[PDB]
Amino acid sequence: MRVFIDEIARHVDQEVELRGWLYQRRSKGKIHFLILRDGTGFLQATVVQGEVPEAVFREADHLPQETALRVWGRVREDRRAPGGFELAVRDLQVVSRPQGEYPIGPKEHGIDFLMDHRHLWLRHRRPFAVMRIRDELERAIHEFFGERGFLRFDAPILTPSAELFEVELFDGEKAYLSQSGQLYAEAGALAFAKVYTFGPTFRAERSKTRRHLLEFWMVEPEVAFMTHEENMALQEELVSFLVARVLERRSRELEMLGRDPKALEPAAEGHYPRLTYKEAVALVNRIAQEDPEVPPLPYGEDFGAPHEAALSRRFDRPVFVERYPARIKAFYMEPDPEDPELVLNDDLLAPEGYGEIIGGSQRIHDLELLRRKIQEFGLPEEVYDWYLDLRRFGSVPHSGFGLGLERTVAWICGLAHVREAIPFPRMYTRMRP
Amino acid sequence: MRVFIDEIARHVDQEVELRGWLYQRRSKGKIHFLILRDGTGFLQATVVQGEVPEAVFREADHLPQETALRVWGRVREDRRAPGGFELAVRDLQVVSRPQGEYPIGPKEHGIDFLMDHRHLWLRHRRPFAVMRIRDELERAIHEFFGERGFLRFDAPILTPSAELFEVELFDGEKAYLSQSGQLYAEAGALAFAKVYTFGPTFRAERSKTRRHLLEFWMVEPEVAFMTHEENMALQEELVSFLVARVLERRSRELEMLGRDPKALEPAAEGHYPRLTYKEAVALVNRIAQEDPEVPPLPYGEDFGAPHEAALSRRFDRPVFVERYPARIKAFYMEPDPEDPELVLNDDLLAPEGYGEIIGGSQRIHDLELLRRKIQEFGLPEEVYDWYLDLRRFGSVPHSGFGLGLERTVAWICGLAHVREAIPFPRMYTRMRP
Ligand SMILES: Nc1ncnc2c1ncn2[C@@H]1O[C@H](COP(=O)(O)OP(=O)(O)OP(=O)(O)O)[C@@H](O)[C@H]1O
Ligand SMILES: Nc1ncnc2c1ncn2[C@@H]1O[C@H](COP(=O)(O)OP(=O)(O)OP(=O)(O)O)[C@@H](O)[C@H]1O
Ligand SMILES: [Mg+2]
Ligand SMILES: [Mg+2]
Ligand SMILES: [Mg+2]
Ligand SMILES: [Mg+2]
Ligand SMILES: [Mg+2]
Ligand SMILES: [Mg+2]
Repeated sequence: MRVFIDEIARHVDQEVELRGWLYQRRSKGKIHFLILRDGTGFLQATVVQGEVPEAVFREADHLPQETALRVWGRVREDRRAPGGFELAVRDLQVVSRPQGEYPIGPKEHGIDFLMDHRHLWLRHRRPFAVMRIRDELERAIHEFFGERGFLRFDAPILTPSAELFEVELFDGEKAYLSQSGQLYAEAGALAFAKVYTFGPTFRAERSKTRRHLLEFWMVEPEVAFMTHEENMALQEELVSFLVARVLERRSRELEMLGRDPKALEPAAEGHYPRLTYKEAVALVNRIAQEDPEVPPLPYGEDFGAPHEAALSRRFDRPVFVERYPARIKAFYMEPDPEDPELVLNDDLLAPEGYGEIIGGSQRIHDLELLRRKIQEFGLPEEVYDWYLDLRRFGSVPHSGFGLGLERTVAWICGLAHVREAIPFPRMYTRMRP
Repeated sequence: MRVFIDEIARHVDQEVELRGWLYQRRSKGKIHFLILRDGTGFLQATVVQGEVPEAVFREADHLPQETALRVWGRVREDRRAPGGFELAVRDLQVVSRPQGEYPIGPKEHGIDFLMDHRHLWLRHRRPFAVMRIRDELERAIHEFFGERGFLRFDAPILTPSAELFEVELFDGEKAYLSQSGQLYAEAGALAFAKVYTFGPTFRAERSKTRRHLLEFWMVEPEVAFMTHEENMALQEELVSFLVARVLERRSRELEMLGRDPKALEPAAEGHYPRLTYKEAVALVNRIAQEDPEVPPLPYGEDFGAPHEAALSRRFDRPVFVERYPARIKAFYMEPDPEDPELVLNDDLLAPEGYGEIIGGSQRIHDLELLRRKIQEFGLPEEVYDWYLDLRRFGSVPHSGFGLGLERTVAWICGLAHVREAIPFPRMYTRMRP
């Protein structure tokens, strides 16, 4: 029967067919050591002279990289093979040979070259591991919220009015690409108690930093009656579950990426530290004095990326920063009962310098307060009228957050740039392939 | 403990708290019959005079629609209540009262009014059922492909070049909203054997028909080494599994929509009929003679919606139509070995007049043939060069399809328009809220 390398350990000492591509070849006299990939993994396949037909052994002697082929053989249990298993080849059929030199040969390639050839580079071991860890998280997120009784609520991408990317529609009229679905999620929250969006979002960010895409995916849970304290608990619950799931089921992928499991274990176990904005600023300024490279943060200013980086390295797991000043936050955020100047909001910083992976807050449930803050921020009340209906009719305290998938993937996989954490990234100077 | 109506049957004869909104009130002398919604369902809650405080019984006597409230009480097991359970109220706390008349009152509303107030209308029973059946399918799709060992492969939305919606990027440069991710999925297929995208797609369709959105979601599986015959089998496997899952777990939702389960049962059981384009055209022309309202289809012309509608009503479950003429299909489709004029492609038509829910084909794996067809269709070879790399390096026969989520939801829920099958639809004359 045809099998995948994924489940090769099941079919020990058994006749199997593999369908895939030649990744690596090493012909030593009267034996070929192939490395096959079938899209589910990488496996050693030996073609010994005598055990195969001579016509087979000739093709295998001059068989280039990314040769599509079908392979028949018995699965041995070799201790000194990758993964602890190999295939003893009995017959081989070539399906396709490369037209030209395969661009991603056995050389050091620059990131630009690799990203230009991303459609091929995805076939290789490191991207392979990343996209599998990405898949694991996408499934895990669904299971997580599914069992909690949350309802997936796809927010719209095309948004009527309002930097943002604008879309030319019909007869001159224009729409904009969603930067966040939270406003719609709030409608869904009052409709279905506990919801979450899970679609793409688009920010026209001129940055070319290691944590910004023009196009990325954001999981945005929103729950009715849920408070700021509960918001952070749910955030902790999600991120710790996700990291645990990767450690449990994608340890082989982590190893391929050279990622130390012990870096992630604490994140999986929860008990995330909690700072206030005030305490966090103090700690940053304390670090800033110790290390001149870490810049200081004047109280009232927002956290730049180097502030978050330095702050996150002081802990072994994600850290919450809560209760920022109202003046540097969004209009919809509920103010702190004790301190009018603060808002009940939180960011979760991943460790090892990765910084913000989640951003959330409690939302205003009072009609006149929200109405008052709309004008204070100098926003047109017309465009947020449907948003105000959520305060006019059946208003309740509610909270939510947005989890960046690419950020979380980058952190968990230990990547240098978020672009590597999505099949085909879209940045300022990168729109291809 | 606080509970949801979702799981009310678990907490029989037990003290529970509910948090939600008042949907319906009926005050008959010395007893109030409330219908509560908490976002997970609808439950009867009785407020009898004597069993509650007098101050409570006063508020309940004049308590409008969409009053946010908290309710304490014991869950009785009343045979003559909705769902077979109710709540005997012991205490009640008002959280919020509507500012103004609730727009969606107990009147017949036009679809335009309802869609204008979609952010509120989602709270109501019929949309509630639709979005839950939508959620079920989104989870089910993930489970389906997850257990088959497929890898979710998010294709890009922003696409570099070439009716599409164009996006203004930076400094004059422009991109386009993806109409399909299949080209990228094919890259993922050769990278990961078996993949599927599950993101939004955008078509600038000037139609205002019951089955067209400007923005909708498409599940696009793609598998390496998979043939046209296997493609249809997988399509059958998916759609029959999804319909079965809805019958199994969302029968209560179907009942709320007034959807006859017996309409769907055959679709869940598989054994889908398979017509050729030729046979399908014959059958349409046979119907066309019988019924003057059904238009005829000259061989060679593409299927219009009324053709598909009439064809689909002649079967009790989805029907495959395969092997259309090459001249009216896309360049990437693999030609039929037997008949050069035909291509190995298929559409799956849902019954009851719903028509196409899936569209797929086998793909060309020969470099020169694909190169030849690119120029025949008059397409720039420059922009499809990365696509051609998939034929240059490690080419294999491969197939895939695209399943429209909103179409499938509309069919299963028995809706008159696809706009009702997505939280916030986007059509020609509909971009709000
Ligand atoms: N351009 C982007 N690329 C990738 N992920 C992003 C991007 N912008 C935001 N995110 C992710 O989405 C989450 C929620 O978005 P939010 O609006 O809170 O971010 P933000 O504060 O604007 O992020 P930053 O300040 O880092 O740009 C963030 O915590 C982050 O993980
Ligand atoms: N505008 C749309 N809104 C919602 N679903 C759509 C839309 N266009 C296509 N789909 C869905 O996506 C699937 C794959 O798209 P495909 O390009 O094959 O369809 P199509 O030929 O454009 O269909 P039609 O002729 O009905 O518009 C279809 O089978 C359908 O279920
Ligand atoms: Mg930002
Ligand atoms: Mg920030
Ligand atoms: Mg933030
Ligand atoms: Mg179309
Ligand atoms: Mg069609
Ligand atoms: Mg089609």
